[PDB]
Amino acid sequence: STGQHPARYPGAAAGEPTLDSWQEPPHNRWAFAHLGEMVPSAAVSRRPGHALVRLGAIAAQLPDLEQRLEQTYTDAFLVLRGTEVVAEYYRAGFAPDDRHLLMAVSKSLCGTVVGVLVDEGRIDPAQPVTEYVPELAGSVYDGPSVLQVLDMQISIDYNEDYVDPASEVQTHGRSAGWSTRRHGDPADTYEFLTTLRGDGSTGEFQYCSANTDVLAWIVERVTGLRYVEALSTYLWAKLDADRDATITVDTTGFGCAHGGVSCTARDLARVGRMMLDGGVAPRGRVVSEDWVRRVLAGGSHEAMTDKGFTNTFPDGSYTRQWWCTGNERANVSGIGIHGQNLWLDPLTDSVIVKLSSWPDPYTEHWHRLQNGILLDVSRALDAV
Amino acid sequence: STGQHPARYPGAAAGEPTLDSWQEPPHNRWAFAHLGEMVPSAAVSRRPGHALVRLGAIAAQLPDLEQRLEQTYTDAFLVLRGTEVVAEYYRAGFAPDDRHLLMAVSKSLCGTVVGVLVDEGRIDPAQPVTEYVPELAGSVYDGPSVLQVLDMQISIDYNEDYVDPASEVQTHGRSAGWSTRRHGDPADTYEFLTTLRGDGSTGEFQYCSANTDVLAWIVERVTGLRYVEALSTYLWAKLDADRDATITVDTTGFGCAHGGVSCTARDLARVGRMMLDGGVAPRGRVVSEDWVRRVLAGGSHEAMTDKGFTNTFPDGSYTRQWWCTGNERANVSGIGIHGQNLWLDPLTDSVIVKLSSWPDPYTEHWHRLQNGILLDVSRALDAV
Ligand SMILES: NCCCCCC(=O)NCCCCCC(=O)O
Ligand SMILES: NCCCCCC(=O)NCCCCCC(=O)O
Repeated sequence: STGQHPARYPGAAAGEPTLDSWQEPPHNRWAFAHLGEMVPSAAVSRRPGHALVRLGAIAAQLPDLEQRLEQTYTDAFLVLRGTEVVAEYYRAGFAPDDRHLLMAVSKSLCGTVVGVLVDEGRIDPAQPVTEYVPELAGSVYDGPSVLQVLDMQISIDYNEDYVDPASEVQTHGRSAGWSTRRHGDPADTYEFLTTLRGDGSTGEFQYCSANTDVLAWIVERVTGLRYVEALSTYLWAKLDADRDATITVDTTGFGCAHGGVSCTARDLARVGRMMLDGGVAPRGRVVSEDWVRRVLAGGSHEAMTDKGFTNTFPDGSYTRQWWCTGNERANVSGIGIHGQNLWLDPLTDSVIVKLSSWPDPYTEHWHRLQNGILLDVSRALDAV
Repeated sequence: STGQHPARYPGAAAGEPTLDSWQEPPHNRWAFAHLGEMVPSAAVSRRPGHALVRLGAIAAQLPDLEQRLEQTYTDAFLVLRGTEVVAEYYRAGFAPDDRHLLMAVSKSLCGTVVGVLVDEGRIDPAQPVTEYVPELAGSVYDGPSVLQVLDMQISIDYNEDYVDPASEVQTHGRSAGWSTRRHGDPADTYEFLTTLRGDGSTGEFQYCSANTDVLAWIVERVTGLRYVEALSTYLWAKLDADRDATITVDTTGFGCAHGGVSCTARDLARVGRMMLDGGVAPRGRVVSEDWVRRVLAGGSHEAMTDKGFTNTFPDGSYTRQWWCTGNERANVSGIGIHGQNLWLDPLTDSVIVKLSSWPDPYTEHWHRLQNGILLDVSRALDAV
């Protein structure tokens, strides 16, 4: 068993409703107001073919930028310098206020929610995961600290290969409802997480999407809120965002913390703005100055042995669900496959959002091009 | 085979993407911007316990109205007199701008889209369904006219029993993605519709949700648009609505025309306002004066043999996806199970929206109470 989880609605039985029960009482009072959480659904637009190009005062320094964005399958691109939007691009067919899947940029949002609860003293990063989720006893998460989950420093038998059909990340996806279930698959994400094993070693970076969903599980046990609600209460609702975000949910209503958030480019930039404002958002403080400082400082360099990342960023690292380049600008970024970045450039007090759809989840080729653009744009923002 | 259908995106292969392919190119450029159409998803609120009660100047005439609304499991209630909102109620936990499933009030929206295309001469109601959807040859829809589909005057072996697990409406639901698929089930709604049979007789009213999805299929073949887009272009985008509507979609992206639309109470009222404005919406004409006149006039009384409806409304009838009471006020209503009404009161130039979640889909008990409220409210709007 995976223990207590936040009910889908007040008074709901465990795991209710399902796809087969949402029409029945008492579930239907909730379900009729939230049907998209149960059944795939399309928007019917209240509004009645060409790219929107407003690259502003970086266009002069980067004359070929639009072509570079097209070449990296850019859907939305936005540069926020201070509080001002100084450059924007949206491909034909993608509206400025359309939402876009964040993939693992989602992780950086989850880490932020954890940070809030650390500030409140409700989570102690030094404590074992099992202090908050006892039911992970006997799994690879039995022993490691919450900080080691935050920093992805746990050795896990989990192949995070995004193309291999046999990998654990595929099984993770089926458990999350991202793909069709196979016979024998875990019922939900919680169950899937309890199946994970490892050799027991910690301290070396291993990127694993399971870690983030463990963090969200911790958030749920500490707050009693569905992760979907926690993400709103502790982060999204404080941003004064233009639109709601969305997040995929599995059959229990558990939001896919590791990869399933969608939002507008402009609203994602508000998260970066909060980070560069020492953790304060328009409607109140989100996380502490100390938490932000620790994110910007980076993780242990020794732990970071991922040659892909370090080939580009020799002094790079990872902490608290953020990638830290350790470059001369000390850039830090949320990163998702197929070209998603929430990129922070503290030197110029700027945030760059790039949301894309590369044909491949991740290759050195796309990595090189994507980071080349983000660095060139950052530098174009420097005083001259 | 069910023939040509509108592609999910420009250039998409038939039936693509599926739950198992949306992450792959070329699908992912579209899917990353529309993931809720593939995977169940929750809203993450941008906004940070008690009912909202603003019953205005009908409260005096109906002092017990709030209790009557509670007793009929009312989630949202709104009265529009002319252009003015004169009464509103929303239950605790349901916000004024929350969306609510319409169930078969959805049908009246679909009929409106058909009406637009009849006005344009792109659909001739006198023509057989097969003039527009040849692939329905050999089915119960081989022979009947489009008008007979609009008026639900086709005898079909289809048990529209909302509680019986064995009924065709359940199989319809599985084909639409509302419930878990069983082995042997049709792949999608189009395929399901082609399996339907009947004795060949027409002319007598038989309420059947399959009819509305046939109408949406016709709309798609005539316009080349996904029904989701047709519903927006021909209706929703002309209303100047506060919010997008949503509609559930099956595995091909086909919107559930018969039951799957959700929207706010205030926005649904804009549809009624359009009907009482002779078919004109704020952003342009939706349907012709003649179409609206024919809806308000009612269908053939002889055809209406449903004792449930006629027990309450002896002179009642059905036409063009609207229920017509034939009462002394000539009230006409869209109706959905569990207590959804888009109720028109032309006498007072008023629209009443009631969106509910009765524990039962439909019983004489709820029917009596619901119609009692709508009639009392209508009468309270009369000059005195
Ligand atoms: N199919 C599920 C996908 C879950 C999201 C995974 C994701 O976005 N991962 C980001 C990996 C970035 C790697 C950065 C680097 O190695 O340089
Ligand atoms: N489980 C799928 C439900 C599809 C919607 C059906 C629906 O809303 N039907 C309305 C029936 C109204 C009957 C009115 C009357 O008989 O008085």
